[PDB]
Amino acid sequence: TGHSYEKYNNWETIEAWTKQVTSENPDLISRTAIGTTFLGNNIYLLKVGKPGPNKPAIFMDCGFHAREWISHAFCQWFVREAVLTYGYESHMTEFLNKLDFYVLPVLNIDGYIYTWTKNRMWRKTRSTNAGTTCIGTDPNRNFDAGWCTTGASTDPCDETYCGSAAESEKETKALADFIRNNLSSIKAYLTIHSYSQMILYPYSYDYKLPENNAELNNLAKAAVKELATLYGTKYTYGPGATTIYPAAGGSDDWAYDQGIKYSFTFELRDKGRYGFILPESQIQATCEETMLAIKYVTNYVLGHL
Ligand SMILES: N=C(N)NCCC[C@@H](CS)C(=O)O
Ligand SMILES: [Zn+2]
Repeated sequence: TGHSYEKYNNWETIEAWTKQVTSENPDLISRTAIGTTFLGNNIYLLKVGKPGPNKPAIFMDCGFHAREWISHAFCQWFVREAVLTYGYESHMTEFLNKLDFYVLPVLNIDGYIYTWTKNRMWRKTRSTNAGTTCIGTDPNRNFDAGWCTTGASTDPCDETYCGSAAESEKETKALADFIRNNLSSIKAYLTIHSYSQMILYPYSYDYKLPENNAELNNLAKAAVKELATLYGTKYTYGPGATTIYPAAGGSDDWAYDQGIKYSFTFELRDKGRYGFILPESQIQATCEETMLAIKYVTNYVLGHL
């Protein structure tokens, strides 16, 4: 149960960490719970930044999908960076002074626990479905964004089950509720996944392009260029539908249609050699190169308020 930033931490460890990282950095981090999972675990959200009046924000979550462990790991890496370098690195000091970073460590907690206890390749939530023994809904097929129209299944037994309705899951409802209650401050939405090495932007539920697809393409292009500067990691980018595959009900598409103009989905390492079982030995390298990308986007948004 001892936390490590170069190891994958189980939920009890991550929860302890949310509490300890908050208590040690009261001037930079505040922790709240935005809801509970189907199984009663607390959905924590850390608010990172120097508190001030009416601050704009960037919202980032990890752990939508249970088996994408490098995702969870990144949210934690991000937080330590914020606090070790505030006051020393000009950009991060500038980011933290100017905006508030909403970091949601793990969205799908019940599923994360399941990958640690029974099935390592579990992806969905762990809720029950009526009329079947099959368990779970794909949280990224559960948002109101052309809900269940494409790239989603209506069968609970499938890995891409879209749910009984949009926001049927307490976790997606909770996340959606928080974003809706904070539209005014939230300027960018970032949702961390794995794997494939890509940076996607709207839309995935459709082949139609967002109004600012030109900017998002340039932004994404610059961010991947940035990421590649550390270890040469090659990422592709573009609108989801055409870049990865069409898939309805994703949070990135939903957030974008809420008014949040900078909405990106990051698909971290690797390209399929280890897939979801990305070794711990790649945690720092992955997190380090990903920081550059997130920071690039952060500077851009700040400079485009
Ligand atoms: N498809 C959307 N809406 N956004 C990009 C996410 C693709 C993928 C992540 S594991 C998935 O959720 O299947
Ligand atoms: Zn995913």
